[PDB]
Amino acid sequence: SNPYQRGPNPTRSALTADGPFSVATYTVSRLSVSGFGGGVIYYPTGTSYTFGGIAMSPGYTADASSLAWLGRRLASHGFVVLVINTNSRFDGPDSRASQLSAALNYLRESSPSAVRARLDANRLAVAGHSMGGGGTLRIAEQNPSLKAAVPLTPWHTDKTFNTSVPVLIVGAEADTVAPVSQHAIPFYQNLPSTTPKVYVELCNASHIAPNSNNAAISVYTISWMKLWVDNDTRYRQFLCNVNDPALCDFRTNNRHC
Ligand code: NA
Repeated sequence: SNPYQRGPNPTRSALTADGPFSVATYTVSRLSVSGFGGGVIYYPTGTSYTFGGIAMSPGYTADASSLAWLGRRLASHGFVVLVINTNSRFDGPDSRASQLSAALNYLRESSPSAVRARLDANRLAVAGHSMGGGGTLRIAEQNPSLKAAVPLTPWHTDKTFNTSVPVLIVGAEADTVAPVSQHAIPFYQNLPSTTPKVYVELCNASHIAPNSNNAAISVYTISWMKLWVDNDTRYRQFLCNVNDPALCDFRTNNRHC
């Protein structure tokens, strides 16, 4: 049952560290691609399987190296992950959406053959930090063929996204760049009530929390990607009946349980 199932039955511990797949990396040079600023692909190796893909955007003024840990973390749990650089580090959220869109096409059509051979391009998802998270919401609304969207400490001036793509948002309690009351929470509460949606808020975290190894971000991102990109119900346990001391708020419409 479930052709997309990969890796062992999960434990909470296992989801806070790199997973069972060896990871290869490929550098996409900035000038080799029109449509986005290049980036790094983290993808499984030593294996005959194919896996879903994820395009992931860094935040305002940031480089792809800022999410390198999470690009590696997700790939080692069984995903082909492209962390982009933006055409300009000053690009806003909707520009970032367009570049994720280009990056997804690139993964499908133009990435190296060793990458393409590991990818099932029928199963794609998006994630992003800050302004990259605002881009993540925009593209989920523009392109509902995406399997999941994970905005991290997201920023956008538009507060309503009418998308059917399952969304999990990570807010940071002490975030002063994109305050959760202005940004993350309105995004959560304005998504359609028929869309599977989860909001998690990190206790005592600021806007830079996604920029380094973070256990909660690791668990909830892996779990959401696994549940929706791989249809993997072994991961519902981390997302249902949640009682997590790391969190200072949790909201859900419970469609995923
Ligand atoms: Na709080």
